[PDB]
Amino acid sequence: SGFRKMAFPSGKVEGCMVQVTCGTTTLNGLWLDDVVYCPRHVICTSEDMLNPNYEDLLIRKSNHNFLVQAGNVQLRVIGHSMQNCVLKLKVDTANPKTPKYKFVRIQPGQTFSVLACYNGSPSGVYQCAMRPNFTIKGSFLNGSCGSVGFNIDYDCVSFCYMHHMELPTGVHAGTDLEGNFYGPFVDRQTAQAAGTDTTITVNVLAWLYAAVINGDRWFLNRFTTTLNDFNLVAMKYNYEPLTQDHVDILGPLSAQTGIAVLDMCASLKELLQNGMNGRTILGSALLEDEFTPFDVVRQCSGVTFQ
Amino acid sequence: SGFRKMAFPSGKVEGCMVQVTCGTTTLNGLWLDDVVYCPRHVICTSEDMLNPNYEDLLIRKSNHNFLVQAGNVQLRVIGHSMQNCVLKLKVDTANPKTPKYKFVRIQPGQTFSVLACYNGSPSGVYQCAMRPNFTIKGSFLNGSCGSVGFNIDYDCVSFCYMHHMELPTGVHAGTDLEGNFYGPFVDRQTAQAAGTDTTITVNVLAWLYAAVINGDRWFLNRFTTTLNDFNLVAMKYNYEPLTQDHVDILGPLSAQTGIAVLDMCASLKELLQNGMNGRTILGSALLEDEFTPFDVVRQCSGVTFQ
Ligand SMILES: *CC(=O)N1N=C(c2ccccc2)C[C@H]1c1ccc(OC)c(OC)c1
Ligand SMILES: *CC(=O)N1N=C(c2ccccc2)C[C@H]1c1ccc(OC)c(OC)c1
Repeated sequence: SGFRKMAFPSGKVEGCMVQVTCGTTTLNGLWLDDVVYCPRHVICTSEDMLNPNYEDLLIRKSNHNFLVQAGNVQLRVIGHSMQNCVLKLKVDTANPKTPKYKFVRIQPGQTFSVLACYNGSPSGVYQCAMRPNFTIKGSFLNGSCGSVGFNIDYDCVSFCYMHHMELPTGVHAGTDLEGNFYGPFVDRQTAQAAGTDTTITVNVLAWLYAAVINGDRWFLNRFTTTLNDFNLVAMKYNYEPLTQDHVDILGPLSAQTGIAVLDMCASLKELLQNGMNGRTILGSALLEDEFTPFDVVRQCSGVTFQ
Repeated sequence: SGFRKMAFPSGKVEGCMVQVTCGTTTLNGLWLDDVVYCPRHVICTSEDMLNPNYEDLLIRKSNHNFLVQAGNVQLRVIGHSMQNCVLKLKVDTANPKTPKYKFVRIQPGQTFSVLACYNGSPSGVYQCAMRPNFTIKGSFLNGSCGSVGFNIDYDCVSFCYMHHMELPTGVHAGTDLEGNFYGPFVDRQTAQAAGTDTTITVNVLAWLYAAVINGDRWFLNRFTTTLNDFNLVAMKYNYEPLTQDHVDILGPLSAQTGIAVLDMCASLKELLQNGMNGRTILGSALLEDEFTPFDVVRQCSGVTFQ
C-alpha cells in the first residue's frame, strides 16, 4: 500500500545524454544511434536570443564548430541539419547504449518523467503532467535545456519532450523530438502568454480511485449526478469537461473498487462546492491532477519494465 | 526556477538489482561485487512468518537451495551467511556493473530515493524521508521486499535502506545494509506499534527558504522570536524541537536569501497558530517536511553526479 508520485527508472536515458557546445553556449543533447538531438538555440549568443534568424545563424556554422562530448569520449560531427526547432547532428559513432525507443507527441493531461541534466550529466528525475495550456510546471535552471521527458512501455523508451525555455511567468515550454513546440510558443526571448490553465478532471478522478484503494473513503457520499450536471459545476471551477472517452478509460478502476464513475463525479462535485474542511486525501489538502488512470493502475498493480 | 520532489537518477542502482528465490518465495536482492544482499525472511514460508526461528530455518538450507537471477544470467551461490536481518549470498561472479558505493546508516529526518522493484526488475523511483519514528511512508506492494533506498554523492552510491515489511498501519519498515532495523521493529508478522510521528522542523524551514527563492513570500511577517519561544509553540503542534546544529545547517540558505533563521521561525510560528487561510506555498496547502537543507541547495544550485 501507499501512493507516491513516482517516476520511471532513468537508467536507459542516462546513457543517452551528452553535452553539446557551439561557440560559447553549452546545452544537453540526446544521443540515439549516430544522431544527436538538441535545441537549435545552442547556435545563439545572448544578443541573438531577442530576435534570432535561425537560418542565417546556421549558415555561419560548420560541422567542426560543434563540440559533442559524452563524459570523456568526444564525438565528431560529420553532418548537421535543422528540423523545426531542433538541431540534428550526425556523428561518426553510434551510441552503443541506444535503447529500444520511439518518438511520441503526447496530449495535454498525459504524464511523463523528466531527467534534469546540466552539462550532459544527470541531476535528478521527477514526474510531471503536460498542462492543458501546453506548459509544464517543472524544475529547471540555466543550462538545463536539452533535458528530455520520457515514458517507458515494456522495454521501449518513448521520448516525448525536450526542454527549450522558461517563460517569464516561471513555467516551462518545449518541443517534441521532431522539434515542434507544444503550444503557441516560439524559441525567442520575448514575453509570451500561456492560456488559461485548467485542472485535468479525468486525472483527479483517477486519484480519488487511488485514494479509495488505499483506505481514504471519507469523501464518498450518498448522492449521484449526471454527466451534464457535473460538467456544469466543473466549468465554473475551471475543470476540464468530462467526456465519454474519459468514462471509458476509468472503467477498470470502477470495476476494481465497485464505485461507478458517475458516483465518483458526485463525490468530486461536493468537494468542489464544499472544499475539504481541513481534511486530507492521500496526504494532500488539494485535489491532485498529475496521475493519469494508467499511472494509478501501474502503481497499484506493480508493473515493471526492462 | 520551480521546485519539485525529485529523486536521484537510478541508473547505477538498476544494474545491481537481482531476483532471489529460496523455496517458493521470490524477493529482490542487491548484487555488489560477488555478494548478494536480501532480507532473511526469503527463507520463510507463509506459516513461518508468525513466529520464525531464523537460525533453525537457515540450517535446513544449502547453497544449492538459493536461486539468484540477473535478468537471464544465473548466479551460482557458493556460500551463505546471516548478518542480523539480512542474508549475504556469496556468488561465483562479481557484478561488472558494481558502482563506487558505501553502506551508510542515516538519521531520522534525512531523505533518500527508493527504487521500487518486483522480481528483480525496476518499477519506479521516488524520494522520501525517514520519519522521526523510524518508519517511511512509501509505496510498496507484495514482492517489493529487498528494494533499496540510496543517495548519490559525487560518483558514490550510498545505500541506506532495504525494505523488509509493511506494518498493519500501512507504513513501511526496513534495515540498513548491515541488517539492523531502523526503529524497534522485528521481521515477524505480528502487530507492532510505531511511536508518535512528529514533523521534521528543520526540513520545513528549508522548504520555506526554497519558497522564498522561488517567489512565494506572502508568509514573511514583521515579527521575530527566540529559540526557546519557538520550541514551546512547536512542541504543542508535534514539531521536532530546533537546536543550534539545525540553525548552523540552515546558514547558507539564510545567507542567500538575507532572512535570519530566527526570523523564519517567527513566520513558521504564525503559520502554526493561524493556518494558511486557503493560500498555498510552492503549490502545497500543507507544510512540507521531506526536503532537507541539502536537498534545497542541491536543487536550487544544479548539483550533478557521475
Ligand atoms: C534552457 C537553457 O539552458 N537556455 N534557455 C535559453 C533560452 C533563453 C531565452 C529564450 C529561449 C531559450 C538559453 C539557454 C541558457 C543556457 C545557459 C545559461 O547560463 C549559463 C543561460 O542563462 C540565461 C541560458
Ligand atoms: C515485502 C515482501 O515482499 N514480503 N514481506 C513479507 C513479510 C510479511 C510479514 C512480516 C514481514 C515481512 C513477506 C514478503 C512477501 C512476498 C510476496 C508475497 O506475495 C507474492 C507476499 O504476500 C503477502 C509477501
